[PDB]
Parts: sequence; C-alpha cells; structure tokens
Amino acid sequence: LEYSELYPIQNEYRMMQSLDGMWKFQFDPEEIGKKSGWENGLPAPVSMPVPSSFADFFTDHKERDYCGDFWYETEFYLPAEWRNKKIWLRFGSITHRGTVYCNGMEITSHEGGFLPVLADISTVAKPGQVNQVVVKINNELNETSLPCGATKILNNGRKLAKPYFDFFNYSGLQRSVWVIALPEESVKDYSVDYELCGTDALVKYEVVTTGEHPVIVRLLDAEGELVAETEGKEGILQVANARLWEVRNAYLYQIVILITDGNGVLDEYREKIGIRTVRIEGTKILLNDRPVYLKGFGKHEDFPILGRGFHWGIVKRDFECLKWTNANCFRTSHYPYAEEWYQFADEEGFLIIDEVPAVGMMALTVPELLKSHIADTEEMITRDKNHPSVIAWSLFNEPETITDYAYEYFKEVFAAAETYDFQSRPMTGAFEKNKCYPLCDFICLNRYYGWYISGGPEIEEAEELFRDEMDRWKAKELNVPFVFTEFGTDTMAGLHKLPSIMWSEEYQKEYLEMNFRVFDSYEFVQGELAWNFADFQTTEGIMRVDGNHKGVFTRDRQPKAAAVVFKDRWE
Amino acid sequence: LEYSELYPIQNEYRMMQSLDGMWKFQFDPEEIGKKSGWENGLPAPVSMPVPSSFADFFTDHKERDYCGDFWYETEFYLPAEWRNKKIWLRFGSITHRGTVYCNGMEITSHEGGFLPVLADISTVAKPGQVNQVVVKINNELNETSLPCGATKILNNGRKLAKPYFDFFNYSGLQRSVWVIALPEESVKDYSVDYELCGTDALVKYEVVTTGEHPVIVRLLDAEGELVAETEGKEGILQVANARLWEVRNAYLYQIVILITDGNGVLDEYREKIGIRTVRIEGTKILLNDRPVYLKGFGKHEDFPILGRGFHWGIVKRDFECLKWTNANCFRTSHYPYAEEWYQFADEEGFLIIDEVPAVGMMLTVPELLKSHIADTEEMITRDKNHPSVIAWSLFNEPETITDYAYEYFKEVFAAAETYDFQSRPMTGAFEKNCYPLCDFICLNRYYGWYISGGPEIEEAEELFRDEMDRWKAKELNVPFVFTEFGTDTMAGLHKLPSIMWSEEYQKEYLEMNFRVFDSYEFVQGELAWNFADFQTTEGIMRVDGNHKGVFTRDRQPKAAAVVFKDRWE
Ligand SMILES: CCCN1C[C@@H](O)[C@H](O)[C@@H](C(=O)O)C1
Ligand SMILES: CCCN1C[C@@H](O)[C@H](O)[C@@H](C(=O)O)C1
Repeated sequence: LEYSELYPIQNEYRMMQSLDGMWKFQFDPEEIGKKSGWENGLPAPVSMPVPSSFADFFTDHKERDYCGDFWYETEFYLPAEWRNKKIWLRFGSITHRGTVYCNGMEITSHEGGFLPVLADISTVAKPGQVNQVVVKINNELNETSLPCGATKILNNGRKLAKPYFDFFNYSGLQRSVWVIALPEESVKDYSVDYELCGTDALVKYEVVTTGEHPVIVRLLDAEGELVAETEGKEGILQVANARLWEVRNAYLYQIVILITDGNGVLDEYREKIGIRTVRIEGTKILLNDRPVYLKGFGKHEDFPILGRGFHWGIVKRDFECLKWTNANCFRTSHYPYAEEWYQFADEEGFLIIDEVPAVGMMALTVPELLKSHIADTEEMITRDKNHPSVIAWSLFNEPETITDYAYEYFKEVFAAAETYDFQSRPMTGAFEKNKCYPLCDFICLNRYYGWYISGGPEIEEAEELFRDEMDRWKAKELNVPFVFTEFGTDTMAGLHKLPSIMWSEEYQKEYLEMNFRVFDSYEFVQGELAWNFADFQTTEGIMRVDGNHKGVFTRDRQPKAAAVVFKDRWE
Repeated sequence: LEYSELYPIQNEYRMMQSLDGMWKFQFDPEEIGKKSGWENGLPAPVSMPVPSSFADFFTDHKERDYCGDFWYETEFYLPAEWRNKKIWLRFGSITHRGTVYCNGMEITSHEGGFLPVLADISTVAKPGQVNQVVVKINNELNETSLPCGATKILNNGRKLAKPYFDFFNYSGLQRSVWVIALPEESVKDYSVDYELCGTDALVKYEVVTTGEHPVIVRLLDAEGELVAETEGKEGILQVANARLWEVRNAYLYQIVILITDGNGVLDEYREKIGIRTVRIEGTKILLNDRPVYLKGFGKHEDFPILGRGFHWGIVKRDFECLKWTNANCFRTSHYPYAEEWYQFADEEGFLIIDEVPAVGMMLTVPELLKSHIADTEEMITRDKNHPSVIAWSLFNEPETITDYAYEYFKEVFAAAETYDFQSRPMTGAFEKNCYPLCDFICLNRYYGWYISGGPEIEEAEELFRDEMDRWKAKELNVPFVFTEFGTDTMAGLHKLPSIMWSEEYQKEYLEMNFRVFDSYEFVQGELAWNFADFQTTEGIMRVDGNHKGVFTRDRQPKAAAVVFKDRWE
C-alpha cells in the first residue's frame, strides 16, 4: 500500500485532529460538480453529520434513495506546528468510492466503501491557516467492485441502486475522519505472530517504515511495565510467563515501535495487542491450543437514523448485549467494520471472523472484480491483522456452479490473503449444499432450513432435509470444523401465535431449537453464529418488512423472546 | 462568571482538542472514590462512550438505574506548543453535578447538569505529555438544585432517583468534551443586540476580555466580506442593506473580535450571528417588526441508547422532521440543550424558547433560588448571541403563590434581565387560577387528556373555553403561547371510534385544541407536547416513557404529524 493503515494516535511525534461534526454536503444528480469547481467549495450545501450514512436524515424519497455522485466539504485549521510533518487526511471509509480534494487540489481516489482512505496532503496543506477538504463520493453499484449490484436508470435519468445483497445501500462518510501529522520517517506497518512456549511466549514481528533508521521494539504489559525489548525491523520478543489473551478474558500488552537516529527517537507507534494463537486441528478450532466453540452472531453496522454511521454507543450497547447472551464471537457481515469494533473486541475478548465485502452477495468484468476483491482483501488484512480478536478471514461465497475459472479466481484471493497475513490465520467462506472447500481451513454454512426451505408447517421436513445435508457432509469426512454463520427467521417483535407461525416470536424460538438439535448431532460442528444480532435495514420490497427482521434483538437493541434461548444455551 | 461560556474555536490564538470517545468509567456505590485515590485513576473501570448518557448501555437494572457517585476518566496528549497558555477542560455539561480533577488535582466543581463546565488546568497541565482527567459525577436529585427530586434509599443502601419531573434521570457526560488553549489575554464574553433602521441595521455590542489591550470588532457577511468594523470593547457596527435573519430563512453574519497589541493580534474570536429583532407588541410577537405565530414543539434531548447524548445525526433528523411539519419553533424543554442545537437552529432559521431546568417540575428554598439564578445566568450568557433564541422560559407558577414565591421569581427575572444584553422576552408556565414579570404567558394544558379525556372530550373543550374566556376577560394584553398539549399515543394503536392512546384520538384531540386556540386573538403560538416519544421513569402511567410524541422515538411520524403539517403549511 502507498499509505499506512495504522490507526491514528497522538504523541510527541504524531498528531491528530478530528474532522467529525457537521460537514457541508450537496447532491450532484447532474454530475456537474467537477466542471463547476465544487472541489473549491460547494455552491449550495446543506449540513451533513459525519460520521453517518446520509440516507435516513431526509424526509423525501429521492434524497433517501439518492444514487450517484454527491459531495462533502469541511474546513479545518491546521496548527502551524504541523509544518514539516507528513500531513494526511484519514477517512475511516468513503462509501463507496470517492476522490479527495484538499485546498482545491486532487489528492487521491479510492474504491471500496468499508476500509480506510488515506490522502497525503503534505504538499498542499497550509499550516497555520484554515484548510479545506472536499470529497466527491459515488454510491453506485456495479459488477467490478464490492459489494456488487447494478444501477437502474429511471426514465427521467434518476438513478436507483439495485443491490445484489440484502442490506440497504447506505453511503457517505460513515466513519470518523481525521487530519493527522506524522514524522517524515514513520512506522508505516507492522505485523506480529505468536508462538506459545510453555509458560512463555514469542512475539515474532516485522516493521515497515518510510526510512532506513534503526527500529527498536518494546513490549509493555497491561500496567506499562517493560517485558521485552529488541532491535531491528524483524525480530522476536521473548515474553516470560506470558499472560495470554483468552476468549472473553482478554489481556492486552502494548507494543511500542520506535524509530531512532543518533540523536533520539524519530517516531513512536504504540498499539495494544494480545498474545494468542489460533489453529485448526482436525475438526477443532484451537485458541491457545484449546478447542473453542464459536457462539454469537453475524452483525451489521446498522442503527436507527445513523445508518452505518459509527458511534461508540452502538459498540457499547452491542457488546453488553453480546455478553448478556454469553456469546464469544461475531462475524463482520458483510464488510470490514469500523476499526473501533475490533479494538473493543480485543478488550472484551471477543473472537471476530473478519469479512471482505464479497461474501454477502447473492464479458471482461471478472478480472476487474478480482482486482477489487484482492485489493479489499489486502487492505482488510493489513488493517486488521494485529487485533488478537481477529481469528479468521471470511473471503468468498461459493458459486452454485464452480468453473475452473471461478476456482482460479478464488485461489488468487486466498493466495493474496495468505501473502498479506503474517499470521496465516484460518481462512474461510460460505459454502453451497452438499471444489473450493480445499481453499478453506474451516467451512462456513449459511442455512435456512425452516425459513426459506420447508418453513412453518413443513419444519419437520426442514429438519429432515437439514439432517440429510449434514449426513452428506458427515460422509464426506472432510475433517474440518463447520461453523454455521447464518440461520434465522424473520421475526416481528410482538407477533405472538400459538401454535407459532413464521414471523412470530415463538417460531423464532422453535426454529432455533430445531437448528440446535441438528448442530448438536454432528461432532464436526464447531460454531454457531446466528443471523442476525439485530434487525437491520434492507432495500424495500415485498419480502422485507422495514428491513430484515431476523434479528434476535430489535434494531434499537432490545431482545426478542429468542434472545433468551441463546443466552441459556450459550451459558 | 469566573470563566468563558464561548464555544471553542481553533485558530492561530486558540487551540482545541476533542476528548470525545471511549472513556474509563466506574460506579461508586459506596462513595469511596475520593477516599481511595480515584482522582488519580479508576481502579477497575469499564469503557463508557462520551458523549452519552450511561444508563441504556447496560443490561442490568442496577446499572441502568444507578443513582449516586460515579466516575469518568480519560487520558490525552497535550501538544507541547500549548505551554504557558490558558488551558481549560471544557465539558458541554456534567450531569448533574461533579468535580473535575486533572493530573490528580482538584480543579473545579459545578452543580447543574445542562450547561458547560469550565475547568482551568493552566497550572496543572503537562504540555508535551500525557495528561489525565478524572471526573467525579453525581446524579442524585434534591430540592436545592434543578431539576428537583428526591433520592430514595432501598434497605439495601442502593439509591434510586425519584424525579419530580416527567423525564428519565439520564446522566453522565452527555455532551462533547474538549481541552482547549487560550491566549493569556483573551475574549471572555461578548454580547450583541440589534436595531433595524429602514434597509440598514445596527449591531450594538459589548466585549469582555481578560486584559486591557485594545479591541477591534469586525462583521463579515455570509461570504466573509467585511461589512463593518469598529474599535472598542463597546460599540456599534453599522450594516448597510442588512440581510436580516428571518424565520425559516436564516442569514448569518460572522462577528470577529480581535484583541490587538501594537501591530499584532493577541486573540481572535469568531462566531456566526443573525441580525434580527424580537419584540412583543400587545398580544403579538414580532420578528423583525412582523408578527410571527409560533408553530412547533417541546422537544427533549432523547434518543434510543444514547439517552441525552449529543449527536449531530439526531439534530439533522429532528430538523428535517421539524421542517417537514412546517414548524418554526421549539422550546428546549426542560433544560438548556447542547449548544449545537442552537447553532443549527441559527442556520435553519428556527425560533427557540430557551428553558432553564426549573420549568419542568410537577430552608432549602434559598439554596434552590441560588441554583435557579446560577442556571439562568449560565444559560443566558451561553445562549444570548444565537439569533434563534427569542425567549427565555424561566419558571413554573406555583399553585398557591406566596409573597415569598413572588420575591423568589422576582430575583430570577432580575438575574435574567441583568444577563440578557438583548432583554428579549421572558416567560414561564401559568396556572389555572406573576404576569408583570413575564413578557408573554405560556400555558401547558391537557383538556382532553388529563382532564375530561375520551368520552368527555366535549366537556374538556367547554372547560378549556371557560378558562380561555377567563383569560380573555382579564384583558392582560399579552401574547399567549401554548407550550404543551398532547395525548399519549401508541404507534399502531388504531380504534374506530377513537380511544385515548390511539392514533385517531391524538388527531381528534389536536383538532379540538386548534378549534379552541383559534377562538382567541391573543393566542400567538402553539408548541405541541412532544416532538417525539421520550424516556421517563417507569411507572403505571408510562408505557416505555412518554408517548405524547407526534413522532416515535426513532423519529417517524404518527398519524397526527400530518395534522400539524397541514395546519402549519
Ligand atoms: C445463503 C443466505 C445468504 N444470507 C445473506 C444475508 O446477507 C441475508 O440477510 C440473509 C437473509 O436473511 O436472507 C441470507
Ligand atoms: C405543566 C407541565 C406539565 N407537563 C410537563 C411535561 O414534562 C410532561 O411530560 C407533561 C406530561 O406529558 O404529563 C406534563
């Protein structure tokens, strides 16, 4: 990467200033912004909160459903003391694609709406003055970037997003934005990998910097005491009596990476990490050499009004709910989340399956798609690899028919993931009903026996069909763990029926009980992540009653009857 | 005030750094934090978002309902270049009361949970180093601070808040927190007042600084062009062909206040202001010399999960909803809101009735008065320069009214008059039975809900007309604004014929109220209760809070929202 994915910090060497707040915003349905000089300032903006998705603020359909180009602008004063630093705009994300301008100058563009965008404004920044950032953003969907979809043009020219995925096409500046200053020679990347040695541990590392000066790496315990120190851009930290990061029982060391010259420190990067190993051994997922059974949910970045807008309050409520259910794991369905989610998982001892935005999807275009898929994979892994919480990468969704073309496609994605993950941790994706599972270290299944297949009065048949499929998997004797990454029923809070019906709270309970009976019948099942943690927004349609109601919690984070079912089982 | 209420800005002279994010947090049920060195760091904290109310994150009743002492902590790196400046921690609020520590040192304390707290850390700040802030907060309710209530002790020793008000006792660090650096001589306060002169306008101003150096004041238009400039801490800016700030049609100038030192600048403060006058003339409210009829709502700072936690997204959605209803006004029931609400009202041309936390209640009194006056002074000093703020809501008329009560309110109004450079309208909630104190009268009435609801609604209407006929016969020659009227309404509860709690009844109730309002010339505004369903204390009369919202808590319209939209268009 031509930039650093490292989360921004503030210290003697690195500075940061939040750009979150009310930005100026203007829709650009006629695509006239650039030819009208909007990069120098929007002519008739309204205010738009950042971070937030723009859609749900408005009261008119055409604003909510806006698809096309739209622009953000803000101004910020840069401290004079930032002069002679490398100064960057850092967007948690720009959804889905955009071009960043600063002081009227084009800086960089990015496609991929769920990972950081870094724009080097060193050459155009004006320290000691008000500076301007303008971003042209586009939220259309296509088949060459993730997540895929189409863009319908209504007869009047108005665009409408047509997702190939079951979540609303929220977009905008959905994550925090910073302007930051780094030293001219800085830590750009690092990777850690762990080995357990009796009561001790080794932290193997590599550091990439933007210069050639010596690097010193220190490890501090949770109290800030030095436990290990070594020199070099590659090395091993030896940790005596290591306190391992454990499931739902986190312990976090702090890695401190210093660049030094003859006269002292040039840069210092500091991040909390957790010493833990994850391995697949036969049908077991091993965390620190012990089997762990995954319990939890697929989530979304989704909340009333804010859309996918990041807020620590959503993190806090969601984790309290997760802990209350006795969960230990979530999947970042269906895109990498804001970094803060992983930071918090690290503190709470949650396990994360980190997912690139290619999983949740349902002539020439494929090579470009592969490039985008690989780029998202590289960015996700580079960003997230050092979180102890991240124990697996979810990389793909198996096509109903597997051409040699398709297998070659996925092989490239997995090869790229392997290259970028210093830890070579487990890799997975979503599998069809029964030549790609060789790519995976464990298999994820999304199944809806009792919902989309033989729901309701046919639930007994659904169970039989489910067992038939699982018996086929059993007979395949793949000797890998299977994790259910989706199973659920749309459930309207307050809809009660005796006997139960599809959509009722009681049916959700009964469906889950049936699924559990099946899961528990097969030794190789090693995890269950229900779909979904919470009701979430989708495109409108005859099959979506104000979004997707397969949440175990409501969108405002309150438990339906079935939430207690998980709580009891997972305790 | 021993500190500035001015909203923080960043420029060559003033620096700011946000402390928003995840703080450390710990409950202190045994009240042992200050006895146990917690001002130097919390011993077993959890993470707590700031800004937010803490209550609704948790999954256990005792955490949600926690009442007593609880603590926040964070660390922040202070740039070395802030050295020897006046360095302050600025909290949007600390609810309800608290003591701020920095680097282990007690800095300041504040009582009143809805206005900024400024803590001067100049002498304890560590530039070029990591610094620590710890806040001991308490959310108990009593009768000597606002809003009032009691604190019940369960046999357990566990405290429970018992409000004398109909909103949940949300608390914590509910607004943004900054650390800022100011020049040693700085602009501490300023005030503007307006006069219209044909096509021109006068901006009368006063500036308070912390020194004796000369002051220059400039006014820029919406494009940053200079339209006026004067010298002195007190002066008049003459604005040719002034573009007035108009209802639902804002225009904002920028005032620029410089402290100079020979040929150089010591400080610069800038803020957007709007040139507008508000005056009461007989029973009319005049905005820029034209009658305006207030249309809108009482609101709350209230949203799912966040509680009263500030977020611009809530502001944006709420204003879009307000505009969709064709509203022009809201009241900050029942406490001053985050400053950002007023900034946005200024941009959107909304009129605000700014309310101190005394209005919403349903030996100690001298202490209560001190608190009431302090909140009044802080609110007015903070909010006076917003063009949106057109009135202060200061009191709730007591049932009985004694000579002491009159003296009490006289002191409150006197303080308000002293602090409001514009002397804009002051009001409060009047009973059915202190008129000279007020510029106009607010009525909160529930004829058709609490009185003669449902099958008795026709009796309710007669009772309402009887009261209004009594007000009419008094010929007070002041405007009357209804600041509350509404019915609890469960979204999705439909009934034909309507019943209390149904969406249809909310419509019919509103229609009856409008018929009454429209029968009296002196009625000059209607602010419905409430904009949105909001959280209250649990009880047999509150079905997950208060459902008198025209919108649901998640900001979607009930049937009655359209009634307002059509009427106000
Ligand atoms: C094979 C199932 C795919 N799954 C994707 C997920 O994003 C959807 O929300 C979910 C559903 O609820 O239908 C189906
Ligand atoms: C005189 C004010 C009474 N009013 C106060 C308000 O806070 C309450 O929510 C409301 C109500 O709905 O009962 C009554």
